[PDB]
Amino acid sequence: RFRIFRAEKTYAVKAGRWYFEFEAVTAGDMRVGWSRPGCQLDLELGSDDRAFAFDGFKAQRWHQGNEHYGRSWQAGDVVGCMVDMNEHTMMFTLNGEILLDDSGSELAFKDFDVGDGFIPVCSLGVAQVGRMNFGKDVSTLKYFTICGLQEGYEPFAVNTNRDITMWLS
Ligand SMILES: [K+]
Repeated sequence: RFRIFRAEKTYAVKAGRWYFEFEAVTAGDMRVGWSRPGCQLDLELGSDDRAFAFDGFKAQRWHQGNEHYGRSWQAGDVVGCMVDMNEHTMMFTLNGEILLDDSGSELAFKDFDVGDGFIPVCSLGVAQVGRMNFGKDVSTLKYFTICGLQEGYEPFAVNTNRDITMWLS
């Protein structure tokens, strides 16, 4: 079966600009993007409203269906995943280069509802190897300084270092 990896749902982002990387170690059937929290992702990623995904196998963008977008990865390529939760846009880079849809737009997805926010997600097909890097050690990100850093995006790990919550009785 397919393996779905997702950030812990308690770390979903509802504002700000966020970045993570996905290394396609193999070059086959994998998808990577942003998932709504607490939803069940038993379907193919982004076939419904539960996620927004880049399919680097077939060069498609997936949200409530598919359209051509970007280009396919080669083994060892790194996808950068960016979400601006205030402008309601998502962008992807492949080895630092911004991917475009057929209209020439860099907005992979736009005008989406914030809802309960988003967490990084990826799906790996049979025998596929793909690694999400949230950048806890920012120096392990490969393309953040090329595209992401100057644009004001924060590594997703910045939102996951806190492990304590507080409330008033
Ligand atoms: K943590």
